[PDB]
Amino acid sequence: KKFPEGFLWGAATSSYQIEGAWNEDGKGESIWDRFTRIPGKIKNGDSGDVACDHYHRYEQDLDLMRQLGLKTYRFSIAWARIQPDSSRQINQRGLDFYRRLVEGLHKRDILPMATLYHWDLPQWVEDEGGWLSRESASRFAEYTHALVAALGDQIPLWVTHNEPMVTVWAGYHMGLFAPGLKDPTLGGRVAHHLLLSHGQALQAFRALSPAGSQMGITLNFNTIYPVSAEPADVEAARRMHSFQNELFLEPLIRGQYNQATLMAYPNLPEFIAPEDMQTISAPIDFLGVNYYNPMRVKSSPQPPGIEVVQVESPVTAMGWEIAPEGLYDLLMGITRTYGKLPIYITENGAAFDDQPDQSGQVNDPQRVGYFQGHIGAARRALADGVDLRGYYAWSLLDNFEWAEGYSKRFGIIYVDFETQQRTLKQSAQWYRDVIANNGLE
Repeated sequence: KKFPEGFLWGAATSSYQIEGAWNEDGKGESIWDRFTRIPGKIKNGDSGDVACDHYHRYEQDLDLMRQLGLKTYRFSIAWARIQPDSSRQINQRGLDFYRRLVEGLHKRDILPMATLYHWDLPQWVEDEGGWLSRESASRFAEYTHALVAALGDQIPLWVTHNEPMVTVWAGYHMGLFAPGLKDPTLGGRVAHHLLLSHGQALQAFRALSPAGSQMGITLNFNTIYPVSAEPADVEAARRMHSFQNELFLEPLIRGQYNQATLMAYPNLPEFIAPEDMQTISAPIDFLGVNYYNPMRVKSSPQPPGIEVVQVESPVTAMGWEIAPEGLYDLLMGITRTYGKLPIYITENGAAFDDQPDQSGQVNDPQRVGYFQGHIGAARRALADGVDLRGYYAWSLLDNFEWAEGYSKRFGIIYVDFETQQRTLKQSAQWYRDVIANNGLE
């Protein structure tokens, strides 16, 4: 029941969601600073201007990580702190923050995992076309080269992108996230440039070859189950799996786009230059997996022939179905289809309505139950042949949940956003025990 000796138990955050200090120390505007100034885009008119004030309070947060016994901590780097503007010059204050963070993690025997892109693109890159422009892949490789030259052999695990599917769908299909475009026909072009950027960043990492360091990419998935045993539902579920879950894995591992992807974006081949699929599919050291919930699908007569069916219970405060077997099935499916490559679960967690009691304690037994089921499913996957190397709870801290603002709390540590006081929730106390036992009770 114990996990393997050396298994990496961690927790995760991202830069826009926790840092604040949005206009301090020379930091440039990101697309999410601009996006959050748009009236109507964010619940309650919330922004990441202050968030958890972690840029200033990072030493308090380092000590909370040490109190839990974390073996590793996943954060993202704010590109706009590093290259604030179109001169491309490096901001040394911004780079120094991440150096001090990484030095503090090592001082406490916590292994850094850094995500280079967790959605907060600098507005200057957006001004030069953002992910619609092929040239943004070269900007992202230059940013990667600067960070890996500066910190490579101090950060043993690097991730290029976080959730490129969400950037495509939310950022360009639906306009729900920055930069707010609403043109489904752009998705393939954007997906290709996100992939190309990962490939070019990976080439820059291999050329630097930092000692003891590894690089991968983080993808999110929703395990697909048909609503019935009927052939049409089974077919719709297979088609939805290929698109929803394999749009990025198929080119990353096999160097081709799948048929569901090419049908969805018929103009995709126009963006593919002769060396691009080889660049995109060069070998990664590990895959980061983000998982929260499955999707349940049925066939429809209306295009596009697929309907996602909503589930009313059991759900989190996001309305996301709780089904830990979806994590087991996702991990086994990736491993059988694409081979036994190293995997880290780089996000898994849940939002519930947390409230301090009269005594000031935050007891979140539903969140405990979510982790108990999901960590158990991940252990079964590992026993059944998945090369699972670590698990990162989303999130270390309650934080800015994008268009939901501060209405949704995913932390194992409660944050009072008025006073910045942090309180370990029951789930953090429980997870400390899991880490110390190297497994469930």
